[PDB]
Amino acid sequence: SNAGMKAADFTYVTVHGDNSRMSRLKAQYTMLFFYDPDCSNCRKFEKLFAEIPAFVEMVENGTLRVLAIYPDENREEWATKAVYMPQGWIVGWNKAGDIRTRQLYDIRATPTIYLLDGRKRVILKDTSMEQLIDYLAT
Repeated sequence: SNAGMKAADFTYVTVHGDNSRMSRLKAQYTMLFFYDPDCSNCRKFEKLFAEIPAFVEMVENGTLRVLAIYPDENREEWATKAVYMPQGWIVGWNKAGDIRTRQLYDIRATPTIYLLDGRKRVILKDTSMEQLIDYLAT
């Protein structure tokens, strides 16, 4: 979805078998993290994120929810690796497949990151680490 818009809603499953809708995840901020289980760029972002203490603290307290979502079809590889994803992140697979089939987000590459606010409005679209830090630390 475009900046300024209500982020498109979708369902997902986690490895612990909970199915939910994104919109049902309450938090002051939601970061969506579109990733692939085989993606060195995803790993590096994941690694850097954990060494920004403000980010780790907002994650711990629940101020910033990370919803890491795999949108493609390799469910086996996804599951194997989900267990290594950053502690505290919700890690989900769009089992319904509608993110791709309806093109709900323009996932140009992995990772693609969106920041959503309290109403699930898109406040940063397809953004970067620099822009996040700057926005969430000012």
